[PDB]
Amino acid sequence: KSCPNPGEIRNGQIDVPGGILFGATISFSCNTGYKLFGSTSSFCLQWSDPLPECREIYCPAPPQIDNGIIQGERDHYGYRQSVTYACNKGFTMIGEHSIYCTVNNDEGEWSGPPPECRG
Repeated sequence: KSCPNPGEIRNGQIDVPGGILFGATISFSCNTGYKLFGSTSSFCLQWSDPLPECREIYCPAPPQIDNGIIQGERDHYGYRQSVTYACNKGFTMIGEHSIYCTVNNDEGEWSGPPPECRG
């Protein structure tokens, strides 16, 4: 009375604490920087729910600043990825030099607010 092999989830992982026999449940998760999409767990009643997906969390485009630019700005930003600011000729930077893309509640949000350039 045993269930089919869970299989596998790209960029995520199937957890199996109590076997896969009748009554056992498998849980699902994803690698940091990704958020699960679909059933968060399947129960061996043949499994109850089908396998979910792991989609990558992205941070919205970084903010721009006055009298300041972003060095080599890419298209997308994932977990741990960072953006770096530099003040223009004649200005001095206040605040932090660079912000990092984070993952909050399966939503990519930037570490903090962009720095400021003063004269």
